[PDB]
Amino acid sequence: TTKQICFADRCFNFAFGEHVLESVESYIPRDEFDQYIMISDSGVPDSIVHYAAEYFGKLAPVHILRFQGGEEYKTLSTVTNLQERAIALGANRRTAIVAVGGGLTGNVAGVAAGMMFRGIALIHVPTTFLAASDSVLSIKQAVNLTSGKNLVGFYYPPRFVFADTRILSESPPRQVKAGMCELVKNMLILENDNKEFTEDDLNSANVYSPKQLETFINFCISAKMSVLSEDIYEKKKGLIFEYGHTIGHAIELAEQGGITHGEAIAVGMIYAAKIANRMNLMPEHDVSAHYWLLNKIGALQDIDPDSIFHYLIEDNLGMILLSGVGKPAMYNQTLLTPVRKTLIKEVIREGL
Amino acid sequence: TTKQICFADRCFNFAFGEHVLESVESYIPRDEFDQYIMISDSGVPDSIVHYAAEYFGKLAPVHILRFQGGEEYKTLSTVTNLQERAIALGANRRTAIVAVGGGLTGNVAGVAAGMMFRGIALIHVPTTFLAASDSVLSIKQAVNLTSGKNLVGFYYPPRFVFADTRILSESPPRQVKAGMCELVKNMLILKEFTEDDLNSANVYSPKQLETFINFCISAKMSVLSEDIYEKKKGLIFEYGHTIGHAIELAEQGGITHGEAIAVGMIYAAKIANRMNLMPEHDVSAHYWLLNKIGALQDIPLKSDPDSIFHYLIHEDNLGMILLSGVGKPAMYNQTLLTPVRKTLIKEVIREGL
Ligand SMILES: O=S([O-])[O-]
Ligand SMILES: O=S([O-])[O-]
Ligand SMILES: [Co+2]
Ligand SMILES: [Co+2]
Ligand SMILES: [Co+2]
Ligand SMILES: [Co+2]
Repeated sequence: TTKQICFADRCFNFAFGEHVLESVESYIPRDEFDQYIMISDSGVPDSIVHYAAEYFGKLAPVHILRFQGGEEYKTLSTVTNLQERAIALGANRRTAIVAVGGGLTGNVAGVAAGMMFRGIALIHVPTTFLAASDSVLSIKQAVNLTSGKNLVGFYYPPRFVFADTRILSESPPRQVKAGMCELVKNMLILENDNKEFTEDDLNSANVYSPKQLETFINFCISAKMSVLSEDIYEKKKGLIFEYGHTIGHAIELAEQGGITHGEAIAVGMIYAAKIANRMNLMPEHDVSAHYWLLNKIGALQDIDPDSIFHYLIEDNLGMILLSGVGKPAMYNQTLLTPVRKTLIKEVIREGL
Repeated sequence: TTKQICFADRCFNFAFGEHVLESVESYIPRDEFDQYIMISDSGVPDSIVHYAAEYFGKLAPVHILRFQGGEEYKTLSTVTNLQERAIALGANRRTAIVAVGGGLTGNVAGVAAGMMFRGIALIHVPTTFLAASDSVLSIKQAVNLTSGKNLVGFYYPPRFVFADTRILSESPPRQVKAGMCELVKNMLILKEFTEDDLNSANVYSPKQLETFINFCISAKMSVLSEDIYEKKKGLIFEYGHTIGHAIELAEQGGITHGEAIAVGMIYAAKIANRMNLMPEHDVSAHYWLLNKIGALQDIPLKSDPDSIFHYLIHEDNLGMILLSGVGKPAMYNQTLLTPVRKTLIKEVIREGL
């Protein structure tokens, strides 16, 4: 399948299906770029990197640049190093950066492509379900600073995106689950009575066929772009995709790598549902709907309050809340509702 | 004086006059920012930095951050270090970055502000005539790689610009001249003053500089308001820069950017005339205007033509921005880039001036 993705006036074609790379020659004219710099962090399977290089090499010369994976290396220093090497290889304004890997690779290659000559073509080849169904449907780019995660970056759109569903269907279950957590998030914050799948199609083992993931990806494209096509910087209505992230982010940090971003956001939504309830916004029934749906994908399986609350850090803190399933709660014509710090800490204390 | 400058829908106020900072409060609202992080490379006079910190401090807490000046330090590494220090001082989205200095500081602070939290406020306080009348009238930001200058960067507009003309009128004549060369360029490619107000000593009153600044704003923005990336009609501001930049590099710092561009313009005019595109009377106009600001007087040209050729090309044609006459750009294939035989370029570089 191929969908046109537009962020304001900047669009790109997103192809996703089995062996999509075996057809890059049908989406990209051979005269478009004169070279491809393939960037992939070490945590990415070589077989995939070499597989992708073989097909892009049919359009023009390909040069593979690998770098040390890990959140500790996602820095401007790594970007600079990749840029220096890209230039030594003869990179120019006709060269295209091909990011093959997950979210970490996407961000590093994204910042690199956005700064070279003040901006060259970025091509995403997502190897994880989270990157293919969520991060690739966002033009935010960023790397870390010694003092914080993703504190430096900017907005930069890609020119092409290719997601191989065969590769995705063979990625580990837990990694697939992290993306499914964000999909359930889309189901909770948006109203949609016309999906190509039901909750009966969700499984806790998180093992799907190529076609089943294709359907999931198609659903996320429709969900996010129905909003982000206009709110390109995700500062208005786009803030809705931040559901579960306020406390989720803090929990993710507190666990120090023990849980995925998806699992953290899942617990974050539940805590957000309870909070909305304690504040007279959301009926208890909708709270249960959060547990029910998340258990269907086994989000709460592989899962200190003071620690969590510390990372989180006036008596109030803004949160994206819902009055009910598919119904975001507004405040001053904004999606940010001020919430009592003492209430947030109490809910975190009660737990799941 | 205050002028509203707009690159497409991104606008900012540019105030300039004597002690414009001493009245910053009437230019910026009290609750606009909760903190000001002053960035200034080491080559900038301490008196100016502390002077600017005193007045911005009347609006909110001010922290001064310095860094090693010099082209060697205009890198992403230097930017990263400034970003870490700003964070350690509690920088946030309500914080404003104040760049006090010339082009070097402008670019370093610019890249820093543009990336923090994916973009925070950038305020320029140009300390050189060249920065105040030309570089801050461009939203290009960039730093260098070990393999090339300005290879990494992006486009990022400021929120406010303040040019204290008292400070500018006390800056060194050779510094003033470099910006004056760009002002002459503007006069040739496209005012409240005449050629009579130009002097070769390059010493001017705050008032005269205010008039020059107004002219440059009006001239550049008449084109850049729409060509924000300077990739089309905006290429006209590269006049004299094709060979000029090669010469500047070849001289390794012996000559200022302005001086290099002045020589580059003389060469472009001769080339335009030799290609039957520009009358001799127009060529002479170039020497006349440039001699009034004493741009061709000194010029310690030491490098050899081969070195200049090398930095210039590292095919029998190179593209140049040429004129058919004073104020009349030469168009080619609906572009401002006219193909020029290497033959003519090497000849003019070899003969000098
Ligand atoms: O975590 S969101 O619900 O503010
Ligand atoms: O240097 S400009 O005249 O091409
Ligand atoms: Co997320
Ligand atoms: Co400077
Ligand atoms: Co210049
Ligand atoms: Co230009």
